[PDB]
Amino acid sequence: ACDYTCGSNCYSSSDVSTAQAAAYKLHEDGETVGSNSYPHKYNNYEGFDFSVSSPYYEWPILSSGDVYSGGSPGADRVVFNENNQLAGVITHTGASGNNFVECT
Ligand SMILES: Nc1nc2c(ncn2[C@@H]2O[C@H](CO)[C@@H](O)[C@H]2OP(=O)(O)O)c(=O)[nH]1
Ligand SMILES: [Ca+2]
Repeated sequence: ACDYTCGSNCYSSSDVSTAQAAAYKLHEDGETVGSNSYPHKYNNYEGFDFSVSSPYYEWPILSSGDVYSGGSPGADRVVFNENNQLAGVITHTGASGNNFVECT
């Protein structure tokens, strides 16, 4: 079973922790990856009720199992905060335009 299901993509907690760890390191060092400059701030326009406090940052989580290193980010993202706490896992899949819905 999946801990997080984003459309057809299935993720486990370990997939999320690995992705998040790489993103937080880049965040602490002030470095970015890709044309969209990940990780970058997630404004939470959707108004998701996260358990952890703002500010939030987003990083792509890939169905391939590899950690993002540039190129297409896919539709899935891991959202984390300043204290490296997982806020949630979201996706463009099943959401209109460039909006987001939570992964179940
Ligand atoms: N829908 C949405 N997009 C956001 C938010 N914060 C940042 N973005 C980014 O804003 C732009 C327009 O939606 C996109 O670059 C999207 O990023 P990603 O595609 O990199 O996730 C947010 O809270 N909601
Ligand atoms: Ca996996």
